[PDB]
Amino acid sequence: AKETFYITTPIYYPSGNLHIGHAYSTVAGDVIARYKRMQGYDVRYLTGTDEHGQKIQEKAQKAGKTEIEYLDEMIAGIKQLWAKLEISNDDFIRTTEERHKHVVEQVFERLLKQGDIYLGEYEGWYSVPDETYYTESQLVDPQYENGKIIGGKSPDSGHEVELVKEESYFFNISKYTDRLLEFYDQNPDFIQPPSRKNEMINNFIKPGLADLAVSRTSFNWGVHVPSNPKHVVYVWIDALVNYISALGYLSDDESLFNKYWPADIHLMAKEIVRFHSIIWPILLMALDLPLPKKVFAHGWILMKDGKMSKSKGNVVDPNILIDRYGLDATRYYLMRELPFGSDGVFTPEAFVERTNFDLANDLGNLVNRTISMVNKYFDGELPAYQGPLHELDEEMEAMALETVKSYTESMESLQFSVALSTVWKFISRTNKYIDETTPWVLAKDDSQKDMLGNVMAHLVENIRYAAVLLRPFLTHAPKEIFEQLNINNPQFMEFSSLEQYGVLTESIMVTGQPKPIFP
Ligand SMILES: COc1cc(C)c(Oc2cc(NCc3nc4ccccc4[nH]3)nc(N3CCN(C(C)=O)CC3)n2)cc1OC
Ligand SMILES: Nc1ncnc2c1ncn2[C@@H]1O[C@H](COP(=O)(O)OP(=O)(O)OP(=O)(O)O)[C@@H](O)[C@H]1O
Ligand SMILES: [Mg+2]
Ligand SMILES: [Mg+2]
Repeated sequence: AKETFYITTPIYYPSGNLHIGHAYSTVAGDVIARYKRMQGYDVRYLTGTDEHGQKIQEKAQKAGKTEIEYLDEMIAGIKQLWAKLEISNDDFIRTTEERHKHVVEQVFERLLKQGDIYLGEYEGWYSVPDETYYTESQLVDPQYENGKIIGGKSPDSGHEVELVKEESYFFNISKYTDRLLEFYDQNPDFIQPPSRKNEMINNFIKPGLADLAVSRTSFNWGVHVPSNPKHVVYVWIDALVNYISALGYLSDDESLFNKYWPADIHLMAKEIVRFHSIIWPILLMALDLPLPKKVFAHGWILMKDGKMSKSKGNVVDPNILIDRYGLDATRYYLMRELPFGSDGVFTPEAFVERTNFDLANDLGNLVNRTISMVNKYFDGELPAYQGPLHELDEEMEAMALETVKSYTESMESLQFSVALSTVWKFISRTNKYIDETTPWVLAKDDSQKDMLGNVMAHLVENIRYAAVLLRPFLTHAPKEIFEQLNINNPQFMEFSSLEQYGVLTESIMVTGQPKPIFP
């Protein structure tokens, strides 16, 4: 059978609208999923929403809605967005779904029964502004009273923190320290880029791991602990187990779980890598479950001030971009302009340039010039490929194959912007091939009709290569290109058809009414 490949996004918190930062992760995951499907994997791609907690209670109440009314509306918007982006997710996990809650309940109860979790008191320091709790250890201007240790202000804002003490269950994660370090050693590529890992061990594991406060008593919107129902499961166990609950772990049908777990890649931005690289594998060990193969953290989309986030008032709505500039444009920009192991600032200027120059101009004009010439010189009848008949053809055919090879290396290493620039070098060279061969000159000489046909055949085959290579990235352009070229054989749309240049062995009638590929 096809090897399985399981990839996930984080589960986003719908306390406000999603922005291009969220779209970035989901489009990236989509490209990987689509690429892997084309490579012959049995793929499952998951995304979803983290729905519990006090903030959701608050948002719902201020809106005059129940928690579930509020959430249903938010999730409808999110699902619409992924539909609009043509995301190929196989499922969408909501933490309010029973399939999820049941796992949260069972995992918590199991860890209690095992003795990994025990009752105590959480002690933290809350800043209203930052919606963030801090430890005593990380407060700025720490105030003391004997002890103490009695107050201070946030390292982010400088706002005055307030003491929170409440009963909480603790997970003794430090027991697993040695096993976790052994795991890192056995799996050197578990944390990508490698930069992220060395921050993990130094900043967090060395001291190291404090018991993890895994429940709270101070809010009701969440999964209640069956054996102690005044406790609600806090974020750690609730949100993390989505990756296995969605697969029907501990349900009456665990077949997806038995197939796809462990995840091949968990994708995210850097601020949650620690949760996925430390807490998550430790929870899995406590559950005697295999660990994920790779945690991949991409960079941040920034604005002038700086990381894009709702609280900063600096967001760009992916709906607005898609509506104004088109889907291919929006997806192309996200994957080409930034990318993974780098942070990058969004600007509208860079967006329109990136997409006008590369898509409409380079690729769009290439396709339209080619089809126009086939209609003009051959009345629509594209001559079959024969061989490298022009003096430029041998080297260009070589370039086609090298393009595929380089592309593949880049895709395997998740360097999508490099993969894209490599495709564009080939698109650009194909436009140059028109300039160099001067088809119009060949069209004046009846003895050159065979050569003219050859030039046309090379243009179309080059275009076909680009189209196939772009299938993971662009969901509109490739299909449209095949349609206008009237390439119907589904095999000619797949990676295997790029192994030997010159696949088109029959005459084809291209469209007599070519129209712009973009937007
Ligand atoms: C699998 O994807 C994901 C998994 C996890 C762990 C993520 O990190 C989250 C999610 C989250 N979601 C909000 C939330 N609150 C909840 C309460 C109960 C139950 C669920 C809750 N969710 N919150 C936090 N926090 C809370 C605040 N905090 C401090 C120190 O003040 C620590 C980091 N960190 C994010 C994910 O994706 C974005
Ligand atoms: N600016 C961004 N750049 C890249 N990815 C982002 C960005 N913002 C959100 N994401 C994606 O969504 C996930 C959660 O982001 P983050 O922790 O910023 O939460 P948020 O939804 O912005 O809420 P908050 O209001 O707490 O910041 C990230 O790990 C990443 O997958
Ligand atoms: Mg497998
Ligand atoms: Mg944010």
